[PDB]
Amino acid sequence: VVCREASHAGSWYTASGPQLNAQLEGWLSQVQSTKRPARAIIAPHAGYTYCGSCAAHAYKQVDPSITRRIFILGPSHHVPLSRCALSSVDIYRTPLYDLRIDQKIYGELWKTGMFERMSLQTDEDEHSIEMHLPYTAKAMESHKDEFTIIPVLVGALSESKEQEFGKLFSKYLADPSNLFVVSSDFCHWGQRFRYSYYDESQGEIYRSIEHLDKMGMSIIEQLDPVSFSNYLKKYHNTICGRHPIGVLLNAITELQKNGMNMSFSFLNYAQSSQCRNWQDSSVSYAAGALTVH
Ligand SMILES: [Cu+]
Repeated sequence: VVCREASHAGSWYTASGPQLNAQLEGWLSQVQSTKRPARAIIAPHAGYTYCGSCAAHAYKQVDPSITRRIFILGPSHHVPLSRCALSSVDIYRTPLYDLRIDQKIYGELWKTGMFERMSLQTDEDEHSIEMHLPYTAKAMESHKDEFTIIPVLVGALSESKEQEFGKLFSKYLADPSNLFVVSSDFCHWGQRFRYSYYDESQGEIYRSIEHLDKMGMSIIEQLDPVSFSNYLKKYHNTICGRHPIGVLLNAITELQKNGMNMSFSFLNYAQSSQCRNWQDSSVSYAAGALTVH
């Protein structure tokens, strides 16, 4: 058709509009805005019942009176993708209100030939982008009729491809009217994820997970894509949105080469549970914001 349905409403977040509106409002109430206006954010894409309050720390930094085009870069979980993919529909539906895809930017991005066209089934099967639509619509409701979205599915990008896509999106990141939402959870720890790296010097397992995550968070705060690449090559932390992050980090360094000065700061860290023994498992969530100066 012409609309991507809220395919994960009911399961990953409440399908009731009034209830969803109230939940996001409540999570956003407990956050004080400190990084307005955010040029980019990093936010988790798990179920709202796990990461809702954490993701609110990122969306409170969005200034709806400034932002007009919202890029959402999410990792692919079901489709083999070596590049980036664009949607084939024109509207993304949410229980709050439906979001419009910026046709001008979609034509510019498609005309590069670096992007693939993802089918409607692939679109609705994926959740890494959709989990940010209700939060985006809520934070932008004061200007609900003046903003568009640019969905981008990010595949298994090579380091060179992360740099190429980063330089491409850098021209859009430099626009003050643009916002880049980078979707990622952090450490998936446990036997279910086949990842059990544990540094006993850090104490308990959940403290080792915390130290491992915040090492990667600090590198992001240093805006260093090469150090982030090495950190992933050294510890193999199960950060599922590492490719969108690497794309953003390269976009920042391309802007730094052109005189622009920026600062990224993480604002909330959380874990779905606190692992203490080898039979435990947890997923970490981190919310951060990028500000341009
Ligand atoms: Cu994930």
